[PDB]
Amino acid sequence: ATFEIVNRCSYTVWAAASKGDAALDAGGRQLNSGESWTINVEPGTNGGKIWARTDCYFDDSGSGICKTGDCGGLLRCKRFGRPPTTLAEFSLNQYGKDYIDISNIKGFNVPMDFSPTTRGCRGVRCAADIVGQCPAKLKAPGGGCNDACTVFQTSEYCCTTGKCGPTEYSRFFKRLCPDAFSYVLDKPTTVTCPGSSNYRVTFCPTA
Repeated sequence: ATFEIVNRCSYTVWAAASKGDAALDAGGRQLNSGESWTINVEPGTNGGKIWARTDCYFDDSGSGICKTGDCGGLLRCKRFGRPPTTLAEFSLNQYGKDYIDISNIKGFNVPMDFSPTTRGCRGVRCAADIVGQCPAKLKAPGGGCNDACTVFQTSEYCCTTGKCGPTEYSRFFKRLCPDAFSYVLDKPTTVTCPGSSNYRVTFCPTA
């Protein structure tokens, strides 16, 4: 499957793509404002994620740091990124269908649209100004709006036992972005697409 990753933000981002134990395609790349990078993701990929990283520095070997979304200091991510990270999440070719969502469970750094470029389903978007509106206790000094699990490390926020409810913090993310997951047991906002759809992830889709 192809995923065109487009940076419509006014700032550079370093796109990242991983399934947690491996890179997807090259795993990461710089995208200056306006650039587009198309990756290929193997059919059947389960638990894939794409995200933006901000304010990164890499040396000539691809090693460095980002303030949001760092994946073990690599340009080419093999592993998921450090919160806060708005997440485009997908599982492809799962019993004949693809499944996509956006999640704020690991916080928010950059606004996002995640849409099919092929027939048969709708996109999802979280493009509100969550960083600007972030509750004071969730603001990341490093940049972005942390989720409450990251900040407070409680069973309730992290849904450790599987029985957690919404919270004042999850409700903030849900108010700003109804169409993204705000906590682990949120009412799902997953979209079912035809198996082997192709997609576009756009950072800063609006404004």
